[PDB]
Amino acid sequence: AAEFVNFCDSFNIPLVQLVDVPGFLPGVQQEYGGIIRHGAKMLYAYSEATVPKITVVLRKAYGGSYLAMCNRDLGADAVYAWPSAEIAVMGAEGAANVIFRKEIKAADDPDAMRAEKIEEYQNAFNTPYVAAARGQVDDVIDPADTRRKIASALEMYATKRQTRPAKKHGNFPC
Amino acid sequence: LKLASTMEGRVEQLAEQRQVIEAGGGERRVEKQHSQGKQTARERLNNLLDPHSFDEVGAFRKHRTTLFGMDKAVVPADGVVTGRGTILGRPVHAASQDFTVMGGSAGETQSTKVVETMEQALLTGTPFLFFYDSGGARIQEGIDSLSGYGKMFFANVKLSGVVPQIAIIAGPCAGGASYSPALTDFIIMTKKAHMFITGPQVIKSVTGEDVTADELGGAEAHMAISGNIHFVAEDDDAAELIAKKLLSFLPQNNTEEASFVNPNNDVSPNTELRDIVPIDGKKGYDVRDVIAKIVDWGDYLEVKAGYATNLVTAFARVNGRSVGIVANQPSVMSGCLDINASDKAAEFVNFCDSFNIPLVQLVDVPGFLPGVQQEYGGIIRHGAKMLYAYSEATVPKITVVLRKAYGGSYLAMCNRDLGADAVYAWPSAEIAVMGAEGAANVIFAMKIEEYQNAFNTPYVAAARGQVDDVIDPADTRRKIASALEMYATKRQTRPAKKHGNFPC
Amino acid sequence: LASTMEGRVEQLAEQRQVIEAGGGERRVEKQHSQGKQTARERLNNLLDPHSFDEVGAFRKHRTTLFGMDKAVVPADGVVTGRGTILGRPVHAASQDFTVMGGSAGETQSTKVVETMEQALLTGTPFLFFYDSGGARIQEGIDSLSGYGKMFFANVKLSGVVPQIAIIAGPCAGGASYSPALTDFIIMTKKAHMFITGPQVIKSVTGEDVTADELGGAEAHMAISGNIHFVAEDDDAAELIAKKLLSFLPQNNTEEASFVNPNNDVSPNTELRDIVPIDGKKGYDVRDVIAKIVDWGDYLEVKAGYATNLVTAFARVNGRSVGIVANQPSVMSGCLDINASDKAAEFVNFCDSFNIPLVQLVDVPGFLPGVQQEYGGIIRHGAKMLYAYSEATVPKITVVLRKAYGGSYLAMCNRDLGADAVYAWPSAEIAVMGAEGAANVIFRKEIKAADDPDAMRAEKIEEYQNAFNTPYVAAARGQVDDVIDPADTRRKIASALEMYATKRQTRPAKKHGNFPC
Amino acid sequence: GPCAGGASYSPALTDFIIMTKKAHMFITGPQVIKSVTGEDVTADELGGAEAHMAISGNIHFVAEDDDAAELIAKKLLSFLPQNNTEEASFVNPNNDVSPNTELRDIVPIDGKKGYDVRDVIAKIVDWGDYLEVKAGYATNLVTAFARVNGRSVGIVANQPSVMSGCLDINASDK
Repeated sequence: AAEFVNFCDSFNIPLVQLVDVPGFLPGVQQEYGGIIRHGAKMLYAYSEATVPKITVVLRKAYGGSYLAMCNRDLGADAVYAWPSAEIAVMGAEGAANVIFRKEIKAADDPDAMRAEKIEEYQNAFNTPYVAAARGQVDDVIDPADTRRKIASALEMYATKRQTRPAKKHGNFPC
Repeated sequence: LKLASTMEGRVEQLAEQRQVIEAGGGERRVEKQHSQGKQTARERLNNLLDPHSFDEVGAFRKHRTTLFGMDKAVVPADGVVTGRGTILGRPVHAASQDFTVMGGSAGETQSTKVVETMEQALLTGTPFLFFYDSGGARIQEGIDSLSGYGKMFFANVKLSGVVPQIAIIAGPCAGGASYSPALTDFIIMTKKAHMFITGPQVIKSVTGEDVTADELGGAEAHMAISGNIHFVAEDDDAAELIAKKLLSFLPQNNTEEASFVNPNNDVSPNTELRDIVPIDGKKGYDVRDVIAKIVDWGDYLEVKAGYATNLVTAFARVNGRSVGIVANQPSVMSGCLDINASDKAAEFVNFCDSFNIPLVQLVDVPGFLPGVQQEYGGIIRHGAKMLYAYSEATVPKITVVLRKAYGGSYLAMCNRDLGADAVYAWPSAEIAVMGAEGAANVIFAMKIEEYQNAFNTPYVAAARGQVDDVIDPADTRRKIASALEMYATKRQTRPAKKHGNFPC
Repeated sequence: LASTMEGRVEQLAEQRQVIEAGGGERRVEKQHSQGKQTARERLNNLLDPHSFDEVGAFRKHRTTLFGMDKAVVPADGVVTGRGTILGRPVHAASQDFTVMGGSAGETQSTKVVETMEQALLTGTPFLFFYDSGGARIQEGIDSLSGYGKMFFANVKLSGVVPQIAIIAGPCAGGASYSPALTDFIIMTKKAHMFITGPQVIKSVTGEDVTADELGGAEAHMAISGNIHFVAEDDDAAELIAKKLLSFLPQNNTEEASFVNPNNDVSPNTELRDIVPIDGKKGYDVRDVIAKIVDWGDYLEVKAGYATNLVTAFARVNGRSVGIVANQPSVMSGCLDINASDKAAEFVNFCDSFNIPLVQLVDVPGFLPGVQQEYGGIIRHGAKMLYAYSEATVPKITVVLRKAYGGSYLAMCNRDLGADAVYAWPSAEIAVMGAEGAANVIFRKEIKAADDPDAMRAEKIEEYQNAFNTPYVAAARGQVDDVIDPADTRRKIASALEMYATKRQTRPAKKHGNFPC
Repeated sequence: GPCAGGASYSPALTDFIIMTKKAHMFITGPQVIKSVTGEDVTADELGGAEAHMAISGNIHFVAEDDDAAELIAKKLLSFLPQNNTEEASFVNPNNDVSPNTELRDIVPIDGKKGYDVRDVIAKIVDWGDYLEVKAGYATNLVTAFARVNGRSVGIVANQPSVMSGCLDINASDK
């Protein structure tokens, strides 16, 4: 991803992201292989890129892997969420289990409470509407309009002129 | 909070409130932090910065989140202490994550305080240092915590190559939070810290592997295996010392060359250098002994000392000037360059170039590490990083060929074609497109010697202009010193571009 | 939510329709009953059909105190996005008065700033319809910070992309500073604007004033000098916005696209008769303007403010030009504090956006008056000299008649950088009127003359002929040529054509010190 | 001395006008004004230094005479750089930034009570030294040059003791 992003940026080619990522691949070898410095390349490439960057979240958009797919914080000029978009810092189930660990354990009926808290977390953070509420996405869109949304964003950002701090070059992760 | 009734009373109330904020998560949690051999967030800043230089921003800054108990949670400084101070009189900006406050979780506002501090560093052209100590995202804040990380990552990249960024991992650094340190220039990790993208729980649940936090991402793991960090520190005290030593070699920002420090202007011959490199190619040595006799006071700060030890990268000084030394380590894997060493060198070269630090190469490389996994691991694209970094670099590049300099690995060590400004060959230098045998073997009882003398002697390299001179090893320091003096005014023009295509 | 994508898509349409309904049926009917369009109708009418691409319809405030935690505030009261106007990409914002009175929510201001930043980033104009009862008190300092961010953004965009403010409802308190920081304010007769309202003013000063008298469109136009166009209603404001925009480039890197050029520059002998030879007689300088600009078309700026000076956008051979002309039919064409501001602002704006400046000069001096001195005519008139001196666009000056002292310099003569200066045969460039001059320099001679009256007339005529004819101005090089009024359009057109490739630079500086 | 008519515009275009009490300035003089408007005003009431300072807002310093004007010019110049490429040279730096508890008492807790903001300024600037600009115009706002650790700084401060510290048209220009 990083090499492609860097190249496109070098030659003024806009970048369009289609996101459906559940996170980074769990594995001792991913960690020992330096996923930290390798994954950082995507964050660096997108953060450094100044060509128009358009992102469409199709479905899953979890943690750092969603940031790596260039969200607004990484400079995406336009971000759209399909109704199935699930941008989240963590799944509702896992989040509810931790947040309400105590409440659930001590509850007379854990199952009812847990499911209760999960749906609560789910609706509080992980729907397209919350991502839109926070401005993380420009709009929640009908999947059928995706081409138009991207096309319109590309047309408006065809005149994008973005400044970067002066430097010989940043320090691209190795 | 209701304001007091008198100004003196409000001043007392202010001091009381500030003491509360400064208490972080409380005596118990602070004692817990201490019992773990860790300093608190504020102690770290106090030990890192010059006495009383810490000017804090946002002590009273508070999260704005309200869901899932945040509305009633008291979270001092939102878990991060940020501000400006000086290190040896040099202005710097810093952040120090407070694990005692909600486990140092990345609150939205917390990340915002950090980004703001970073923007300040960028705005004023000063270094930025960050002590990381966090249990991860603040799940209670959902996507707000997530967005905070994004803003921080973008900021790390914005400051990249503009002002030095040093990360100090002194506790947990769980999850994507780790990408921030990855985006800074140097990570100093203590033996009490751990870092990873996916933790043991998820790794166990998903892959069935049950490993500990330390085995997965302890300091030793990141240094030797992962290649993620640049220094391992015994504890916070040592990390702070390293941070200061490291910073001493760096300029405040990319518009300056680092200030000279305790220059040793003596460049007289040192015959000791003639004896470190064995005339017998089969015998190795510690290239750092060569470095030690070349640099001022024999002082150097080795970067990534425990990673890809077949290649040494270290900051040192010549006549007080910071320089970056890249040297093949013949005592490890025969000094062969490999995937990991290529990354180690490239990152160092790129960084030095970004901050106007001249690069000094000590060459003794037989070639790249032969191996199927090296090819399958992409030695082609990884090794290309060295060629790219050096070819792209415009700082003075001084290369001394100590012994072996074979094929592509020699080019990767920055010869004149890659822009080295001065290249010197020791009497033991063996610059070859290929070794005497194998070359004659391929070209042709009967020829190896004929080939060896016709191409691989220091004098042939000199005859072709590939080295400027063949030198008495004892004069290495003076030749490097003189070259650095002359090229201190080097102004090399490069084609305009947003950036080149650095190999991944 | 729904189980199928189709279901979720219908759910999305339903929720969007709810957001678009704003404050609801009754509040919308109330808005309409007040002769006002809704926030969404305004964008739908300003922008090319269906071109509006909305950002943040689902954006929500994050504030929770004092009811905000439960309040449903659609789009946080501002509709923002991009669209096109005659195919030109533009960014726009439209405050929704039906949503919490269009109060300036923190998130609302952020949405506006974000849109402004997009306009800056893409180099497109930014238009904003204001309709707000004020700060969102429930959000306290968060609403306050929102305003600061907006003001900083208006300044950031200033001189980079044109900013057009359309006040189409209330715009109370400090909120008014945003429009003040844009380039042009078009205010409808339904709107009101002021820093301090009638209530506070009464409580504090005892002064009795209605909202309409204090901050209605007419008061701002004619008295305060705060706005550029008065619109009958939203439909008219929308037409004005488009008309104004048609003269402007997308940003400061371009010159405005030519529109419907009339390339004919035939003489028009009627021009010889508009300006009376009799200096004590006036005329409407717009009659001169009408005969020299393409199709007689011009859009006067601040038409109802300081009418002693006319500033208007027009075209010559299709090219946008800014015309600055003294109005002899008003206050004898004297410049004064207000006209100085009116002129300087227009000159400064045209310069920022590469619009040539054409001056039609007939000025006898500055308005005499103790309040003109006390009001600081020195520092205000200096604004014209500064704006013209700093300006680098082509500056073409035609001296129709009087051009006295500093007022003439303020109308951009050659010394202030005019690239071409033409004098009609009636031009009277003088450091001082002949009568005043002769009475001063020949005071002793006239007084000691046998016939002081004949002597004065003789000296006045001598001074007049020695310095104040267009031939002496031409003799000294102050004008390029003395021209037949009938050829004015061609002369101006030709000068604009030759100076179309003018490249002029200024000394490096953050900025000069523009007079306050 | 006199500075009659359009000549006044040159001083208006400079940065600071120091006007002696022996000088007069105006675009139109009392004569012409009397003729055209019938208004009665003396040269001194119309364009003397105090009128320009307090009414018109045209000048920055009122000087008793030439010796005083010369001292003010030197004092003013001492805070300024030679040109826009430099920061003014430091002058007699006072590096003591020890706390001064008196500052806790200058501003009344009672919002209805005013004070002279310059008492606050005097305690925070080097040696209590400051050169007030337009000292007699829009006194509801103070603008003064001073130094902190020898560095020239411009201080803008509301003056609660004048019109409750409200900003107004004139103070905004000032």
